[PDB]
Amino acid sequence: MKKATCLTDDQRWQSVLARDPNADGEFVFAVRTTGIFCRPSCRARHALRENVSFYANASEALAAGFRPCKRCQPDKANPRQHRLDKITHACRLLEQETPVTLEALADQVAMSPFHLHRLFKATTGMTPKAWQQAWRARR
DNA sequence: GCAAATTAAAGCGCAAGA
DNA sequence: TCTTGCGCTTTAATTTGC
Ligand SMILES: [Zn+2]
Repeated sequence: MKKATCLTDDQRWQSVLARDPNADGEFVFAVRTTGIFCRPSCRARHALRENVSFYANASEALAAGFRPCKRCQPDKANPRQHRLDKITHACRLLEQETPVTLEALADQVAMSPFHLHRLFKATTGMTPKAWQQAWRARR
């Protein structure tokens, strides 16, 4: 809602402060005071808008000569929901074959199949192996 | 200007329960 | 035999001071 020429940095900031996961991935915000640029929903802490600018992507911010927040850089912004769509597919595999399939996931994060469920809840937000079971019950 | 210290939050690991 | 909830720790970034 209310979008300037594809960069209402004014509300983008309202998104950065509002931690709107819907502006995450769409733009970043670079605080020159610290030389960092986070997503609109950074979970570490914040600096005034003053030294804060916005970028279409983290690479643009990365191009401003800033250090991407190790909290907002490794995780996914709007791409977050897309990586969560991938996990749902993980549910299919856990109900598609007979033996459960987490080996590719567990190896990717370096954790057991139960912790993969814990990740499914972390990203989805509140349902690890239970989200796997529900999806499988409706899929 | 440059640094250190603090606060905040997320997620991993552990446990217990069913 | 399998599962899920909760806690705590660690990580990270921000703020202020001189
Ligand atoms: Zn951040």
